[PDB]
Amino acid sequence: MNTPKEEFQDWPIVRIAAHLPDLIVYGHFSPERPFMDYFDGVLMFVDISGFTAMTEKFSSAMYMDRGAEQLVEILNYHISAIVEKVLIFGGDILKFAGDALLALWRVERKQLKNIITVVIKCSLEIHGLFETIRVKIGLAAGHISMLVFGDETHSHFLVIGQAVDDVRLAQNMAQMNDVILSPNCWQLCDRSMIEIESVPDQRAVKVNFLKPPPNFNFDEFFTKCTTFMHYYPSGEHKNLLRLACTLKPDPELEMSLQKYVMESILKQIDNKQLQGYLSELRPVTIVFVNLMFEEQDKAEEIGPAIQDAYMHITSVLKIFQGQINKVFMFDKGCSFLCVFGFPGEKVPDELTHALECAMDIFDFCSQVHKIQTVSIGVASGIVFCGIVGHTVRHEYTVIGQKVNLAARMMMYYPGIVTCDSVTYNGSNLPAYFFKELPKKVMKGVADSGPLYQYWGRTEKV
Amino acid sequence: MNTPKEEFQDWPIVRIAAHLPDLIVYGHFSPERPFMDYFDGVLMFVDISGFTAMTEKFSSAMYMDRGAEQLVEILNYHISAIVEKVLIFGGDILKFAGDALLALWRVERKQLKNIITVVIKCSLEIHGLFETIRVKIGLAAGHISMLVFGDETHSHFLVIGQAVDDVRLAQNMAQMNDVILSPNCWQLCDRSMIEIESVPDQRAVKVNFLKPPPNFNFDEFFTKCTTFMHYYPSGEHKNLLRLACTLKPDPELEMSLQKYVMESILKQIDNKQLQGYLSELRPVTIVFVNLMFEEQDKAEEIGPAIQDAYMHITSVLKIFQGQINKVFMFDKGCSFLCVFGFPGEKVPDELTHALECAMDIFDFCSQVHKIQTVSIGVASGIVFCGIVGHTVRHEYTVIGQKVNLAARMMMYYPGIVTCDSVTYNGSNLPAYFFKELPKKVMKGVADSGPLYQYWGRTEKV
Amino acid sequence: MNTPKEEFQDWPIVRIAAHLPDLIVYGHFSPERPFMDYFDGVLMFVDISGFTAMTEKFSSAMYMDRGAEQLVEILNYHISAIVEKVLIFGGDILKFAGDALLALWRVERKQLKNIITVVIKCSLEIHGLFETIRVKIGLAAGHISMLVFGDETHSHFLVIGQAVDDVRLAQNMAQMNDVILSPNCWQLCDRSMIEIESVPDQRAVKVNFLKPPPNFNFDEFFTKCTTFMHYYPSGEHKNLLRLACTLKPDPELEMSLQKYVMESILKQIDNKQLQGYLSELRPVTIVFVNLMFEEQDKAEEIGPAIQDAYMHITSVLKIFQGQINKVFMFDKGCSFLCVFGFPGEKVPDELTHALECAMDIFDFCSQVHKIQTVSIGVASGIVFCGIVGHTVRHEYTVIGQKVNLAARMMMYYPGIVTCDSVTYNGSNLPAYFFKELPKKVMKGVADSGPLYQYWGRTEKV
Ligand SMILES: O=S([O-])[O-]
Ligand SMILES: O=S([O-])[O-]
Ligand SMILES: O=S([O-])[O-]
Repeated sequence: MNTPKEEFQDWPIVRIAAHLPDLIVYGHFSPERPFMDYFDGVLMFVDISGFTAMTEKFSSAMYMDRGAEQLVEILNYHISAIVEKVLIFGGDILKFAGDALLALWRVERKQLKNIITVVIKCSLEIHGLFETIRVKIGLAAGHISMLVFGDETHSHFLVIGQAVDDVRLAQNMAQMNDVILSPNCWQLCDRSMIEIESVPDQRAVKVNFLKPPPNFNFDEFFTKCTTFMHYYPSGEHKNLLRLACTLKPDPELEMSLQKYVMESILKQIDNKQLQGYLSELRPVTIVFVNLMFEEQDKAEEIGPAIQDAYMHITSVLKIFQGQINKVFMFDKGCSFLCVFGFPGEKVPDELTHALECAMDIFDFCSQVHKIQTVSIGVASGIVFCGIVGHTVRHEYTVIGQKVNLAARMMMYYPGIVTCDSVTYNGSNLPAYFFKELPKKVMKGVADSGPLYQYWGRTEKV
Repeated sequence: MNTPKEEFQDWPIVRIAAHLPDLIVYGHFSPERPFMDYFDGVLMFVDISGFTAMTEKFSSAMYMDRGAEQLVEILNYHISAIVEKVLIFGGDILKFAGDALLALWRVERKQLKNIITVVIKCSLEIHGLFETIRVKIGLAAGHISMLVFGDETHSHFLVIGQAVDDVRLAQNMAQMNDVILSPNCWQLCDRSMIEIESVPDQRAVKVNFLKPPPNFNFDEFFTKCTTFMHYYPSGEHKNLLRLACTLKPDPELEMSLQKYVMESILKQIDNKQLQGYLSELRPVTIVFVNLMFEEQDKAEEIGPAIQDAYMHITSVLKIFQGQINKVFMFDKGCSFLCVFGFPGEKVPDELTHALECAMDIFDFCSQVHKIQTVSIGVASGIVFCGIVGHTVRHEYTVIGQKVNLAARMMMYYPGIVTCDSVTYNGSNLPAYFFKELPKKVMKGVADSGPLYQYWGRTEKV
Repeated sequence: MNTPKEEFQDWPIVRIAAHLPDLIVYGHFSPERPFMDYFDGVLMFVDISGFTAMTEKFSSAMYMDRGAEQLVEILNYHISAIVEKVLIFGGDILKFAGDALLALWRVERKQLKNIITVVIKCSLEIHGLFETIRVKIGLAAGHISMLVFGDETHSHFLVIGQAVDDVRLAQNMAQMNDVILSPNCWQLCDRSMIEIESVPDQRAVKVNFLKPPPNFNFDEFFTKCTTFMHYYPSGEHKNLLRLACTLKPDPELEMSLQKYVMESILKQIDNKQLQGYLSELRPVTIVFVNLMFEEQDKAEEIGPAIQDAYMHITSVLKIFQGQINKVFMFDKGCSFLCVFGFPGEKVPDELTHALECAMDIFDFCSQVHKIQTVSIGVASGIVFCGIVGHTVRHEYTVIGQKVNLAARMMMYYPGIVTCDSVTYNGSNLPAYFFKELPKKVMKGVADSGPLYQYWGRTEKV
């Protein structure tokens, strides 16, 4: 009796799970919104802005109308390598976003110390890929909250808390090729493994060297650390980068997981759209919404507020097929990256509509309990869209100078709706609906062009 | 000198052969129609109505517009496992159809006894997959006729005879998890292998246990039985589930095999249509044609009649791009499952046309020599369409309550053209073209709604 | 720590490299045009006209509208096998074209003798595939020039010189199953390896037998010959048919290589078009341009002329989306195979436009320095288009009686623009714009139909 080999199982549920972390795939939590949960872990934030800064290079005429295709190929080639390192070291890639990848090693409290060693080694081996288009790494550790929000058809998640705030602060201190540890990470780590130095005006530290004790053996140590890693591929599945590659059809699980993935990605997954259709340089309008809270580390306070904001945003976006591309925590606040124009969702008057939707969002969110400040940046132009990452772990992402610009406008012009010159000029709304703003030098931004506040239709706000 | 490994050979002829049994793939018979041939074998009929009854579940709004995709994924996951068992035990899957899969082990007469043992073991291991959405299994053995019918562009086949009648009768007696043997199967089997019980008012038996003799070794026995299995993958190809996976380009063979496969499937096979385009919940009209004969086990009588009917049906269907999805033998008669509306073949007025085509078919077939009764059921609504089965052995199939309803209408209202309320109401043909029928309780049917006879345009028929 | 296996790397750059020889893939030469380089090597020309003559068979109604699909499947099945032999013997397939495949083993001068032995063995093993739709093989050796020409967006290459002239002359002497050596090949070869015979009225020879010395071991000999083969897959990559399968993303390399590949192929490569869309029987107009030179073995003379001609041709073709499918050296001259109508590039009035473009090309090229004669053949009808060859090495190709006819018209009616009857009749240009020509018997052509000169719009040329 023959024994044929199992076939490569490429079911829709597997393909959906490539777009999600294990935190969600194996999360099994209530469908109630908001949902909050609490754990401990180590975070790694890998600043890949040096790669995504290539969007400019690839809009050159030199690329003969295949800039987007070339961009996605070269980005994925480098980002894949980072993803593989994270996964082989036992990490969960949470999100690709804010010109960064964020990864998590969730463990019980007692194991944070040893897991920090693992993550430092991983970090150093990531830097190792690119010796000779480099990255900066921040590490944090400690208490982490998770929030899941959404409605009956769509779900989003966020991780929150001081360790999350810390990991971005750490990464912002890093220079290229650095690994920076948060103060708490440094307090919790195995100091015998590493040589550090002080970072001026900061309690964060820089790892100069991982130099373990004489009798240390990393592979044996790692094996010990895998006892605490629930989903590390093992046994018959030790050849797989993710256990999620083994997922079998389960309609109730797939119904829950598809809520995290945009409809046009699901169309591709279902082989009802060409696999290359979403890689494009396309004109869009970015509406970047920032919500600041009194206290942004307290999920129990900020979770209902985000949920209420989300319900309104989604209703407003529905009317114009705008989409939410990403939600993430910034140093200050919860940010929604909304896009008007992307998977063939491109209505005419996208600009006047974008500004009107921004104002609606601004007015509603400003009256939500516990939301202290709302800030919205609106920028329009060519952006790269595509599925970025590894075959086994990837996400649809939008990258470009106008993305960056809308993000910086919402941070440098807080409490108002701002727009760029493309949007202002294109809108053909009357000019007294705007205010011309002072020029600010914004980290990452070369020549803003004139920026404007969208004051709105009436003098008396 | 290097020796690179043969590549995965995924030629069009291989892809076409996935849709056909070995009976046809390796049949090499004349292109003359009808064609009849005669052999012996063991049949297994696996009632998968418990899986296909899930079409209802998947039309819920809960499935957010991906019901068809979810349905095909979960069906294929379970049906694949059944198919693999059949193939590894040396069976030929003949058809997926009538909420069942039918499989054949063709052998010389002297080996029927030992092959029945093989098939009983297979049957028990199929039940084993689903312990903890179960199936019922009928087995028959004996003389089997095959009929191939069609024209210059299209071919269809049927297996016929008492063993075929028996295998459906056996399966209809089974409860869930049962294996029922036909009277002849029980007469021909190795009684020392099994413990049976009587089935009330029947000469069929139920297998309680396969309990072989003390010195029996199934793997050694199976190896002996493979001497008689012409196409069992072996040697260099012992890792393949089907020898047909090894087929090489051969234009004369491909011309013959493509005649069995619908044009829209061939479009997919030729990579000229997306691989997911045929998985859909779509509105159609089912026209289910049953032809009863004096004697339905005699291919030499019924073969010309079916051929003549087929020639007329196809001409009538051509005019409205209706398609024949399946042809199969029922307890009573040869049934044609015709569909109006499926691979983007959807003409307007599908309902008046469907009724007019049914009447045409009814009038012509009623005058065909040896056709004793014609019965036609017409039902319209949402049905699941898709390629169902294993990668290596699968078929386009239509599944749904309206399929079931049209099938039961043709059996419970013999000798007439009947239609459901959707069809009657939608047609906007005058009401005196119909007769409102008595309500019958039909096994498998919950609330028919009012049913109608299509009497036709004139009072005097 | 797990070690997952590298995935099958199917990047766009790899897929582009399948369409090109190693000569270009690893060429790294200046982007300046024309570019010329000089080397030595052995050439093999494999006449596959016996396969491509099947286009006629596959336009039969017997193939039910899948002639093109069946043709490409059967062609690729046989041509793949030839390609694998060439590659495993260390050859570089340069082009698929002129009903032939051309391959090159580039080596330093001192190794030509031993490499000829390798190529003769390869040739004999190619014939071996088809014992029991056969091929003819010519071999040449010696000095070879390469020319690369084009503009900022498109590139083409040619190999030139007496060895190239020789390899076609050798192949034209061959009968089926023959291997014919050019005079220089025979002068340079290891005469102890082979038994030859004279070819009447020729200094070329026919290989009767490869009968090496008593102590000869081909595998050991081949291993020695691989020292001189720069890109022979080896070591960790000894399982690959081409090193080019290992190419990694590199935007500057991909920008250079995509210039050799038509835009519609790049669309497929980018998964923005179905993989089967370019296999078709379609009506087109072939415009076959031949340019003859005083001295066609001297790249330094003919290279600027070809470049100047190319610049004009491309400008003329642009206006009507005509494409250049192939450029190659014929016994006499440089030929451009231009096509009007192929990857959905089909403008109305294709015929009057084709004739007007031919005349433009004829008038311009006739005034180019060093171009001695221009001849253009114009023929219109159904042709097979598709990607032909092996997965790892293949090219878009057009095949058909009208291709053949336009090629023979340009050779048998030199110095003029000629067209077939389909073109003349269809154009609805006045009849005095043409001259009806004497009938010539053209090798390969059965019934021309009447042929015409396109004299043009005025009496006085
Ligand atoms: O989920 S992280 O963007 O706050
Ligand atoms: O071929 S079986 O449906 O009678
Ligand atoms: O490149 S060969 O056609 O002269």
